[PDB]
Amino acid sequence: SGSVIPPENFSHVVGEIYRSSFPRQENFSFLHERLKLKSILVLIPEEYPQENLNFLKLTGIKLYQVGMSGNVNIPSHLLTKALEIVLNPANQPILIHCNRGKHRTGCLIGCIRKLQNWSLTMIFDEYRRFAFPKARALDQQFIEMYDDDEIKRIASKNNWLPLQW
Repeated sequence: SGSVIPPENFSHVVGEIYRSSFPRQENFSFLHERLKLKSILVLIPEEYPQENLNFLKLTGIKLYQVGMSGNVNIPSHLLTKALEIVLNPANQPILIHCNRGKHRTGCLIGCIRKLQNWSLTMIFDEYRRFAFPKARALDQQFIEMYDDDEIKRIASKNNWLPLQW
């Protein structure tokens, strides 16, 4: 029958953190009835579409928004702000998405893997699997350069680490 339809490029990340492309109406029942989301973090600065907003009104799912340029640069302070949102267990289950779930989403998640102390080899390889065919050197460069001292200091204080599978 194939009535369940996750958004393109959807996947679990860790714990109750998810990633995907921009959800469409036919994805709503999966996000709500199966993932049972509490929040969504959108990574593009544009206005959330009305149909998606209506979905949020109907379900009670809260929207967070950290608008990263869709040019390019992703400043460190936007990554830290996004991490504080998604790592807060009070915001989960949470879905992270941008337009296609490849670049801006991939950059943020790579920073999550860095907090999990993954090797850069496997972080970039996971990024490229989701980003194919448009893997960007810059997204990986941002991951490699991101100074995670602050968010780790914030995270340890709350006892969010280690992230739980």
